[PDB]
Amino acid sequence: MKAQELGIKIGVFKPGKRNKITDVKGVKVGHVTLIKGKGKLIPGKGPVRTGVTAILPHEGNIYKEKVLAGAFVMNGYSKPVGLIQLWELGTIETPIILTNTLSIGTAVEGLLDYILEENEDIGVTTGSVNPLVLECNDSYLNDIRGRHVKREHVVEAIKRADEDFEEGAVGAGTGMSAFEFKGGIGSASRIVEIEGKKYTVGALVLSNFGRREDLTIAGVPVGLELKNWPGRSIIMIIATDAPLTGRQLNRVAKRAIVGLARTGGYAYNGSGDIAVAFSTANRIKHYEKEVIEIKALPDSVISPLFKATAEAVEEAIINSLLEARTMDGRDNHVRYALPKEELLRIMRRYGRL
Amino acid sequence: MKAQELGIKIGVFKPGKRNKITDVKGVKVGHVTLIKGKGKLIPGKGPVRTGVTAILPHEGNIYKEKVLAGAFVMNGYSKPVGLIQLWELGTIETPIILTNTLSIGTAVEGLLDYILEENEDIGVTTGSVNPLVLECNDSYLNDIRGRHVKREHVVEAIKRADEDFEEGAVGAGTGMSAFEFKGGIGSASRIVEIEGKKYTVGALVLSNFGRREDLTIAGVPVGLELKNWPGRSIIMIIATDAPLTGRQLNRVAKRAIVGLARTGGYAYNGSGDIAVAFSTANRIKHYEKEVIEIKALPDSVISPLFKATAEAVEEAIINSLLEARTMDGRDNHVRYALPKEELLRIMRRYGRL
Amino acid sequence: MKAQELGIKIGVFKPGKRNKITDVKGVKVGHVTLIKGKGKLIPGKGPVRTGVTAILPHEGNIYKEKVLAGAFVMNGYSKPVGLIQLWELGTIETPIILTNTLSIGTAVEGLLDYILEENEDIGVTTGSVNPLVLECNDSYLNDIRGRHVKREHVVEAIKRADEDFEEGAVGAGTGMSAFEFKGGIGSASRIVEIEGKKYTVGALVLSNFGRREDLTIAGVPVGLELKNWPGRGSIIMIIATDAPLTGRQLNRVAKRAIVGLARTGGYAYNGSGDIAVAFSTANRIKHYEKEVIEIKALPDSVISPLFKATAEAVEEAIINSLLEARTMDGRDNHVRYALPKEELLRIMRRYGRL
Amino acid sequence: MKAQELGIKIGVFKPGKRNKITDVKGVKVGHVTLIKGKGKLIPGKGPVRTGVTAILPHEGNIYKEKVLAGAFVMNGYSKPVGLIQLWELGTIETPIILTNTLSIGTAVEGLLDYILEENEDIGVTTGSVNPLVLECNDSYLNDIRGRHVKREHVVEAIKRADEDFEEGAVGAGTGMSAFEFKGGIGSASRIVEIEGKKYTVGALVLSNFGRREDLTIAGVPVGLELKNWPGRGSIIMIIATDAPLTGRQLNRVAKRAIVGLARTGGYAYNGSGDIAVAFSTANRIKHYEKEVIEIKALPDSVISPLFKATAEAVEEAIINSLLEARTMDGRDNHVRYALPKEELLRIMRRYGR
Ligand SMILES: [Cl-]
Ligand SMILES: [Cl-]
Ligand SMILES: [Cl-]
Ligand SMILES: [Cl-]
Repeated sequence: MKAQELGIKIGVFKPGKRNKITDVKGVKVGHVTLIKGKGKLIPGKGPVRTGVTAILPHEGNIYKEKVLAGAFVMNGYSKPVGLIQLWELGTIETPIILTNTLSIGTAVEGLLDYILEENEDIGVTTGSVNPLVLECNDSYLNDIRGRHVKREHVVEAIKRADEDFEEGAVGAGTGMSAFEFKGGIGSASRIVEIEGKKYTVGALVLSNFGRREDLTIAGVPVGLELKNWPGRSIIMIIATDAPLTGRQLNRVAKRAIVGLARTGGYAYNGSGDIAVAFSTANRIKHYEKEVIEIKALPDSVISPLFKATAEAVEEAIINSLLEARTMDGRDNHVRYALPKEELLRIMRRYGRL
Repeated sequence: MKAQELGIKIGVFKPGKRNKITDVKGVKVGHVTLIKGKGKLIPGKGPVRTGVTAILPHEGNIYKEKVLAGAFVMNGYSKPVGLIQLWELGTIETPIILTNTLSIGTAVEGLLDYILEENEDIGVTTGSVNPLVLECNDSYLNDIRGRHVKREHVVEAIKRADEDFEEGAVGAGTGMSAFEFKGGIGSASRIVEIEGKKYTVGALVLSNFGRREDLTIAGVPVGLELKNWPGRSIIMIIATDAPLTGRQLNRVAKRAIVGLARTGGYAYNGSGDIAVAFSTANRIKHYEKEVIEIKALPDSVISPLFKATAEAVEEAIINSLLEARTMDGRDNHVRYALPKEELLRIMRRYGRL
Repeated sequence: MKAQELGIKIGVFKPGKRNKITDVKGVKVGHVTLIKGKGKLIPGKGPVRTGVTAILPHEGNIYKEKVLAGAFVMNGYSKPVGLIQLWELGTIETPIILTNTLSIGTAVEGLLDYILEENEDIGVTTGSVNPLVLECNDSYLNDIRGRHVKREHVVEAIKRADEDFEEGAVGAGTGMSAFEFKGGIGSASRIVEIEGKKYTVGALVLSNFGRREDLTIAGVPVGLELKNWPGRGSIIMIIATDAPLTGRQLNRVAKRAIVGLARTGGYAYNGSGDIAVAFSTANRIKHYEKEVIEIKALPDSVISPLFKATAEAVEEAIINSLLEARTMDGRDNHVRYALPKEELLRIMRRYGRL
Repeated sequence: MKAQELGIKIGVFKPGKRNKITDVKGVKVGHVTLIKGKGKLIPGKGPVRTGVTAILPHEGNIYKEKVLAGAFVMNGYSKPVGLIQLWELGTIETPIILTNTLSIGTAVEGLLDYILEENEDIGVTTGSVNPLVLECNDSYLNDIRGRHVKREHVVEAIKRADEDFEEGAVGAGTGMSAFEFKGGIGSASRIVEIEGKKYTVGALVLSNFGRREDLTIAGVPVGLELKNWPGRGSIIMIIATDAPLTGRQLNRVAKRAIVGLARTGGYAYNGSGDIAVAFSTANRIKHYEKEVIEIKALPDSVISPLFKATAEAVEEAIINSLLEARTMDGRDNHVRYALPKEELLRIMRRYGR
């Protein structure tokens, strides 16, 4: 299942009750999984191995009630939508959508179907809207040229978002590959106490990176040890309830790369590594016109959040592997789930259980 | 009718043959205009006042033969698609599409339709593709909530790209507003001689910014003079044949803001001002594995290009006004074309012309 | 003097009482001018035409009580000191120092002299300090290789800082050139009302850029009209405001300064170090703060007036740097003449603008 | 000794002959170590524990013959000089100097003493010069307030620059602390073959970060294993390579340096000044060049090996800075022990290493 149930300890901070990004009160996650067909690749028909994942900053109208946010592009061989305004205004005003590289257009169409329905004032009595869509390429297993994600799928994922969500090869992670093993959706969280108050840092990742040899789990070179085992980009979403300004949240997003690096993420040329981070502490009203007060921790005290963020991403990445199920896709390509029995053998070998 | 016609001098460099971005050998522009209905607004129905404009770096295959590119975001209240990879790899691998803010999704779909058709390897034997889509909000005259742009329109605009192209309220500029006058597409070019060699700098703009009183034409406060005339963001595309690296083209893109400002562009909070610059000098092969030789001017001699960029952008913005025609739209809104007759009296009144 | 007293109107917002960056209550400016020698250049000796200019965000301890700040590099052919931390932490914790390109090291030394004197805990019980120094190249008139600026000059400039301050060829502006006329220090301010509240936007510029023919004053190509005026042969913009704004917002404000620059004929040529630094006096950040703080800040949807006021203050500030500059000779008998004001009135009149 | 020879294997790429940044031919490194006094801290007097370290891109005039370069700021709690021009022009035109935070002004004076002496035209017939200076805070062991570094020390460090240089507590690393052990200069190199051609990637670090328990060596939690080990109580990474690359590409390589940092337990806490500077010796840019030049550059699609190698070089270099450091006492009788070699080899073996 997850790292802890296998005796694998990542970091020093304790996890949240769910040990998921939803440990941040109000955060919701929904999926729509699309699996169909088997065999030779039939460009435009299948096999289909993809889906949609939605992340909701909170339970209400994200456009009317925005949240401060930040983001960092470790390597831009990615096709994200909406980061420019996010950086300019420091806010997120729509649910966060994740899907495959060739379905971002479709995703935007679906995300808008949802947004416009919730806000009929957009484009008439008020301004436009900044849909936020990020992705990963699931071409190894999925008929990506087919663009099998439908606009209704995006609305469905949003409406399905809940506190508890499945991990592994579901939603946007359905046909993803990592370390030449089955990748996908992974999640984890951490609790930290700063000047008396307890804050939560959650992480949800869409893993689809690394060569088999790069895999590093709790410092153990499992990847190298699994060199010839059969079967032969990443979006990191960070959420926290700690009060932070948009500038600070860009700092937070950078730290996600620390957890990425520790699992063997080298950010090769073609790996779209991007991190988005937001806080639920300050809600920005779309129509506000008077001076406001933004609650924020002084930078001198947020180091714990920086570390917890690295820890969260690192385990989240590992969890996407531990939760993934073996899978076959286009052209009979197969991606086996990281072999858990062999993994335990290796962890004990390097005395780390 | 353009600046020259009225006898208005902008800058000191001479224009190109056509005085259009297409003066840069190989560059082509195509439009698709959507006009329909009138009267009160009927969301999802009309009146319709929008379209699509496409800019092709060269007449070949853009994905297979990429061109170095740079870009600058003056104010990010914009929803551009594809800038992250552009900055990361310093290249543009698809035609450039412009349209309205709420149709970027559809634009992506339409662009992918064309791209996938031209490249069968994408998503099968090679990686994905980074569609480049920029936009401006035409809500004042257009039923933007209706998303009347269709994916076929994108493909059509591309197939229509030609050396010669219309300006004013066409393509993406169909329903645009500028200085509370009719805005839209505007273009211009300049020739510069650097160390014996002649280079061309072209600019195409999609004007949709400024208050009435902001308008500055060749230094004259035209906006203030016509403050009482009835009718009460911007994308700048820069092209050149001068050899430049991706870093240098980021610099070039910034210089376009010099021209924007001179016409009275202040980059208000809600104005999405973005500039993208590319060179036709170096062709980057998608499948290249051998060391290459990138041709580039030393930075100490490119100041003329920085200037020419500002000039073309400034005149292009003015041209979009001079080439626009009066038009009515949703809720009976109307944008008058800048009265050229009155303009002349004002110019002459300020010692100009 | 200033554009106002000449009838030259720039922008639509009204200026502050003094029409200087110090109209932002608490802000202070001090100068140290170095002029000596004449004739042939004797590298290391003179002629000397340089100086130092200090800008204090407020009147107390800037390190212990920081101000939120932002900045934008239009063209990085510049050697600024202190911007990386400004961007990372969003704050300014030292007075702002301007001087010539090759004196930045000396400026840092002097600035630290002042700072360590005022804070004995630095380097012992607390962290270090991020000195903020910016510059322009005055080589055309100054023996820049000689590094005539002395560390004490930096401390002096800081202790001379106050509300009233001279403009033109003084302090860091002493040996600068702009549009092939004498350049230097220029300043101006604008008042704006946002949601029933008055806010001031002030600007101080160190002009040292432009070709003679680029000069644009209130839309009039004053540069071309004065093509043949004798003397033929880089810029830092400091923005201050009392409006509450976060670091991110102050980076936005910094960018708007370029609009004003462009309007006077600034094209940011290859070798022109064009940089803008913006800060607010509305939110003071205590060095040792540990409790959650409340940052006062205007919603982005209502700050466009500040963007315009910024561009305005910068545009006039640049012109004032020319109007306030007095003719000056320098190394190798090089000379830059002050923009002829009576001539300027004539040109403005010919274009029906006065 | 260094890691490689101790038997500690980091990464999968082989190291250069010296396993130092100078394996990139032409690069040199010089130090000036200042050690004086002991006991209680007498501000401005001592004890002195600091110095200067100079890195030369090549053997000639760096100003007249510049090298292309890039840089990345992981966390800006640093006071670097020269990065703005580096990013704008993509070049380095002076030797690189490292010293303590409060000595940056002195380093500028010193570096300028050297440059102006070697370049008589600067400030007279040509432009100015961009001094490159970076730093770390050695206040725990050194009387930093005293600014004991003198301008002559800088000129000296530059002239002592050699292929063979000492590591550990020398030069700018003299008084540095890492993981609450002795820190300082560390270096390593990796050789990678790309398209039948071998390139070298070297790295020199100045370590001054991390809490005891953060220490990660070859994936082993040595930090936690030495939690209660005595002596309890930022980082600049310099990357060099002979691979041909543009400024943009070198900014990318600079970023990869953080991967190695993270893997040793670098979390970039709030007050940690973590910065990477990368340059190539492949292309020299003539100061007075006025004609179209040809930049030799490797296509991005084939540079991933350099990205991983950069990660490895930094990771091992950080470790070598610890292995080469010697125990030291300083101001206020503070002491920093060198990582216990025998105990470390013991801990490693205890984890199958
Ligand atoms: Cl913010
Ligand atoms: Cl490039
Ligand atoms: Cl902030
Ligand atoms: Cl370059």
